Amino acid sequence: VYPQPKVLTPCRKDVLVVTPWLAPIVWEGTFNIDILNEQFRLQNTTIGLTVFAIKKYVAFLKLFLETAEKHFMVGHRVHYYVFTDQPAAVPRVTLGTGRQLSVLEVGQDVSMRRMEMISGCERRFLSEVDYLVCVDVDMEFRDHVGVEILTPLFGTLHPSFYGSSREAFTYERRPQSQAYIPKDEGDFYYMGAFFGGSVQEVQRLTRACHQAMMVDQANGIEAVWHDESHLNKYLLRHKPTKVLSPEYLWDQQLLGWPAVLRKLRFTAVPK
Amino acid sequence: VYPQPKVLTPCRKDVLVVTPWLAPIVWEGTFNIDILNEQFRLQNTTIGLTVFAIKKYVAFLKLFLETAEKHFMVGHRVHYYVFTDQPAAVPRVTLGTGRQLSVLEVGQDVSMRRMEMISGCERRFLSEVDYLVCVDVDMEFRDHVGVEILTPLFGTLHPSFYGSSREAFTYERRPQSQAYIPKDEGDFYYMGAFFGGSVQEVQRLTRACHQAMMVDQANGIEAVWHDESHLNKYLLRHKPTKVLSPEYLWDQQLLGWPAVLRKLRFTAVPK
Ligand SMILES: O=c1ccn([C@@H]2O[C@H](COP(=O)(O)OP(=O)(O)O)[C@@H](O)[C@H]2O)c(=O)[nH]1
Ligand SMILES: O=c1ccn([C@@H]2O[C@H](COP(=O)(O)OP(=O)(O)O)[C@@H](O)[C@H]2O)c(=O)[nH]1
Ligand SMILES: OC[C@H]1O[C@@H](O)[C@H](O)[C@@H](O)[C@H]1O
Ligand SMILES: OC[C@H]1O[C@@H](O)[C@H](O)[C@@H](O)[C@H]1O
Ligand SMILES: [Mn+2]
Ligand SMILES: [Mn+2]
Repeated sequence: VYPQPKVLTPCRKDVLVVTPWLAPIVWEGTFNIDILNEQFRLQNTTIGLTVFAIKKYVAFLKLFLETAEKHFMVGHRVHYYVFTDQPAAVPRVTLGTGRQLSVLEVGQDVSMRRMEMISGCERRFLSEVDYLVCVDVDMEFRDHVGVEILTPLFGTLHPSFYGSSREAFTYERRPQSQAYIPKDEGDFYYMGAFFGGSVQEVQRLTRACHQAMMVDQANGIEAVWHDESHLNKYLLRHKPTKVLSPEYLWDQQLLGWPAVLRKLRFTAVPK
Repeated sequence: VYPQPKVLTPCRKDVLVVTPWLAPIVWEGTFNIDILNEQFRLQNTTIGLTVFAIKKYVAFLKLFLETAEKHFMVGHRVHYYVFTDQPAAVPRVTLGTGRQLSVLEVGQDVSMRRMEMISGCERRFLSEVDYLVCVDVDMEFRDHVGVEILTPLFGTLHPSFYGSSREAFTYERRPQSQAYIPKDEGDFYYMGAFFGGSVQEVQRLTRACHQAMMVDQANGIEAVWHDESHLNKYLLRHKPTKVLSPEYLWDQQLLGWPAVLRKLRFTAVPK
């Protein structure tokens, strides 16, 4: 038994909860997590979480993993993939049942080469997980981040730009660049710090983005916000099937806690 | 170029536009059809439309097909499947390009055996269409019914019950019946006159419903609203990925034209 949804009473009247191509925009009050959890557990869903911790960024892993254990996909199977140049620096964090961590040793370019890196690993991710979630490491989970986000392809609204008009969006504006988006085009401005989807869709996106960055390199141009520019051009042409609200990528220090955010789920750590 | 969606201005504030399991509820103002049409045309989508016209109900086919040609999936590939006991009575209606009609000659039970009938035809539908849409024939299209409805599995809100509480829903209430739903369970009350989805999901539903009706027959009980009872129990246990609003199944004679319905798309013909 759960509350009956009533078609003439919306739960959120303050925010857009569906995109114009009928992809849910994920806000607190839009979902009944008990239903979603059942649906995903019936498929024995496994969620992969990829995070890069190169050089000094290994310092962010303890809090990132500790808070993931508290809030990320709790109850579901989780496989953390930690890409690092320092395998011995990965903290040994105690994990809940059904949860595992692998350390993958790896060699503008650090942020940029993630797309490349997410796409060798190609067959390993396909056999091991159902979905892949790709996040920044300099973050902490503060509240529930669960199977509501899962879908073939998702992006996340950039917290600086969700109330803005498209002309303000910092898309790549040089036609020279594979990331180019004209001033009168564009749905949203997505942040590169949180995207994902099915393994197939994430491999497609990361391959596409990597292919497009190489083309730009071979043309002597670097998109303005780098991987995030290409991510935005990809998601314009291949629209995500869910969009996460800024509950899922916030910075309380810079932006506070507005009323429209009922929960602050995944937030920046000061650096 | 199209209007930018703005996350802090919802287009519909009056109605629920997403279910609690994050399936869009399809209302005018929720979708940009230009985006959707492009997405579906890139896949060369073919939509099958099944309709039964047995005995006197052949009289409803001319208006049904004529108005489908005006409003149903215009621009997309369409294959009408007309199940009838009178093949010579099917009117010869002129069709738009990319649209074809097949006549399938067939033998409470007429409405009920549709599930059976939709599921022989099994391999024929799989090769011929991407989606199947299953409707009543005693209807007319009055406005756009297009690719916004398409998804793996959909049902449609019954126009008598979209403002009601679940205790009022005329679900099967006898535990004896495969269609049984307890008084404190249930999301919506779906009408049997308009459902569909991918061919795989529709074959699964129709097979399930047929299997459940047989079990009831072998137990001496007939669910209260017959196929619609079983459809409602199926959709409770296997939640649809889109829900159509009552714009998609209405009766102006009985129910008028309320403000909450911006368009009346598919309506009952007086009989
Ligand atoms: O020296 C570095 C710089 C970046 N990163 C990774 O690349 C991500 C994006 O960079 P950063 O968080 O610095 O970008 P910002 O959020 O400030 O724009 C980081 O979270 C890390 O996962 C890293 O591991 N080592
Ligand atoms: O003699 C009949 C009775 C029913 N039907 C089909 O079964 C559907 C459902 O029946 P009906 O429309 O009578 O049900 P209602 O909408 O009144 O409940 C009809 O649209 C027809 O497609 C038919 O073809 N011949
Ligand atoms: O491109 C706009 C920029 O927004 C900043 O607020 C953010 O720190 C950058 O990483 C980039 O996303
Ligand atoms: O079960 C409730 C009933 O609602 C009636 O209004 C409709 O005519 C019936 O076909 C059935 O759907
Ligand atoms: Mn960061
Ligand atoms: Mn009817």
